[PDB]
Amino acid sequence: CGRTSCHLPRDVLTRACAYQDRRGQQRLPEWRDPDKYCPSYNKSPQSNSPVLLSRLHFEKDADSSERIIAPMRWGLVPSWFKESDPSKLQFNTTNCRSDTVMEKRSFKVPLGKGRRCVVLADGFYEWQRCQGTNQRQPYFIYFPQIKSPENWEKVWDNWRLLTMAGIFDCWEPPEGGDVLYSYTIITVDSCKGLSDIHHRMPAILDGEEAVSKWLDFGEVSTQEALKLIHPTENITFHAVSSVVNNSRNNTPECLAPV
DNA sequence: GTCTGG
DNA sequence: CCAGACGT
DNA sequence: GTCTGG
DNA sequence: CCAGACGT
Repeated sequence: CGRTSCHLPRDVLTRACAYQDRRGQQRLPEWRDPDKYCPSYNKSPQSNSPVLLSRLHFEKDADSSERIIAPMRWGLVPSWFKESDPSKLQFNTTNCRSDTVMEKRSFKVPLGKGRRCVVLADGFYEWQRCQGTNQRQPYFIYFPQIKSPENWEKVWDNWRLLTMAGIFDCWEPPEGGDVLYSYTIITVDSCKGLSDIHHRMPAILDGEEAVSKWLDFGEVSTQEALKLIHPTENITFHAVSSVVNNSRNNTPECLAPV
């Protein structure tokens, strides 16, 4: 799970993230670094994607059930990394297996500080391996949706964003600069629905109960939080063209059916 | 910064 | 103890 | 075969 | 994730 779509204009994304805090107040998440939001049909690791995180990570004495939305770097850069440039990292932090997460140096420390985030996406791409061919079929995978320029605009207004369990860390560049916020997406075993595409899938949080508990490092311990991490069958997909393959291709044809 | 392997 | 990794 | 850049 | 380089 090393590609996503996140193409929505920023205000349309923000209205799709309407939530209720613990007191039942209908809110929209507050932005940090909105200028780093770069919408694209074709997001790879080392790009920025919007994530939800608890207000309490940014504001002292905050309601931990309130939400911030911020761009973060896809590919976790641990706090301790010593080189000048994030891209010199000699290990893969695009994903984080759920089974091993407590034993992994890169993920344990930040998960232990409550650095739990929710990665937003239209949906994600997976490439299917088939016996005795090097050819790979790309699929676009997304939450079931409520079933022409008027058809398109209506669908994307009423789109249910995919909400994926992530962990994030903060890194002060040694040479100097703004603190880097970076995230990994947690993986689990694929469900029956997806098993013929790929043996591994992102940890999907299905519904506002699950999203809220994962965000709320105020009231919800790591042990309680890890119980939300599992496959889901509440998932659909269709085959897409080879246009997605090259990350430089940012167009609607990326997630168009064939 | 922390932890495993030697 | 220190060296060396730290991940999919 | 492996790794960086996108 | 895949594309594309891989060197003086």
